[PDB]
Amino acid sequence: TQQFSILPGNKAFKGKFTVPGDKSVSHRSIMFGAIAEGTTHVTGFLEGEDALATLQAFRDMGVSIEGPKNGEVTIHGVGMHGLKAPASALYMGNSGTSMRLLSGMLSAQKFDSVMTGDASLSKRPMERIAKPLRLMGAQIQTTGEKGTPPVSITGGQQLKGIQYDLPMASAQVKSGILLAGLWAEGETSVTEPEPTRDHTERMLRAFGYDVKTEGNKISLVGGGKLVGTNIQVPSDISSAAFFMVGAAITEGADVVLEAVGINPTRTGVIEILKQMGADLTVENERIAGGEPIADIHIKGSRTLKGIHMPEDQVPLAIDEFPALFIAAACAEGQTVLTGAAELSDRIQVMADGLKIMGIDCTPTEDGIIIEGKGKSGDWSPIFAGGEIESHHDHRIAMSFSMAGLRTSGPITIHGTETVATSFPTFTELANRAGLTIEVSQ
Repeated sequence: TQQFSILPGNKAFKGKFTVPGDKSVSHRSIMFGAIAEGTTHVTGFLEGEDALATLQAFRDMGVSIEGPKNGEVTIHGVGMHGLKAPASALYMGNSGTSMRLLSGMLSAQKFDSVMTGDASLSKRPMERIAKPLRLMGAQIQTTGEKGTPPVSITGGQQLKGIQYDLPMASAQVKSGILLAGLWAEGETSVTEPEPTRDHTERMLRAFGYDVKTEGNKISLVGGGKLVGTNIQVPSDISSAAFFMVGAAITEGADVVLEAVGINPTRTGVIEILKQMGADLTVENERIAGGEPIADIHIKGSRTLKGIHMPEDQVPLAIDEFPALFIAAACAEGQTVLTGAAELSDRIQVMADGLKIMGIDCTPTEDGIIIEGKGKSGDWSPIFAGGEIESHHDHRIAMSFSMAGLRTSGPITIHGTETVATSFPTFTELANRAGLTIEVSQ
């Protein structure tokens, strides 16, 4: 029942900011640090719902963990065989990611285990990860005809590597298979029909495990040992994207986003904004914890141009399109999104809010068409304001928050309590940049 409110008016948008840590990478560092040899020190950590569940599971399995505190975690790894049986069921809350990845890990252990979730997770099928694990010799049970949680795993099995053609692309199912393969006999291999994120693979390499990425075939050989290290979590590019868009639509904006993760499976938003004529540079590139990072410098030196968005960037920008829709509305000319059939109907929810603000747009079966109100060298308001329903989607809320940079009337966004969970410092950074957002309940 929380809401953001923004007043209209000309605003500045500038500064040097660092957004919160990537949630996937934060999570993987717990997964592998727990079973690695020696201690692992993590910095730039962000504890999301996935981290909390996994953190608790490994604590229940005997792992000593300090933090997180101020983004820092210390993990006293117990080695590949140092996990101890949990006294009761491992509660995963809403973390499907935790359940699917730990399915692979737990199916290789000596001890039995049961994974349970909240009301939402109890509805989600688990047979897409269970099926391949059982081919590896795992003893894993699901509930009912849809194979939903609880997931009951019998330990003491000897796993063997398989060559799996993944029916449906999924970083989670892929990861789960690979994790079981760490204990399996021989090589375990997953071939994915569509490209997915590879944070799991990159983190494994950081912990010293050999993982071959040969096109769409991803594989490893079991029997190795993970080695504790120092992990610097890159800042989340999905979070940075909102300020990239914000800078690109605000006259004379000058924003430097530091230590932004630029994993090639995540950088679609950069490529698209670049193709829209954005003044956006990527400099000071380096690698931290096996992840590539860079400083992003965005300037509102010119007006964005509407384009037919490149389809080859859609998988790489899937979460950032709500933000790009705001950019498109401010762009000069028409924008077209295609091949994004897999978008909560984020397209419909965005279209609804956009239409309220006076933007001509049209949801399509595989994307959306947006009639930009932008004009070159013109920085008059784009949005008329109004009251927005975010449907408790943090990306919808943060997107229309950026619209406050180019509005002629007040904006009120309902259902914003999930934003702080996803992006704790969002309103703080917005204010520091020159975008005042008032929060109320």
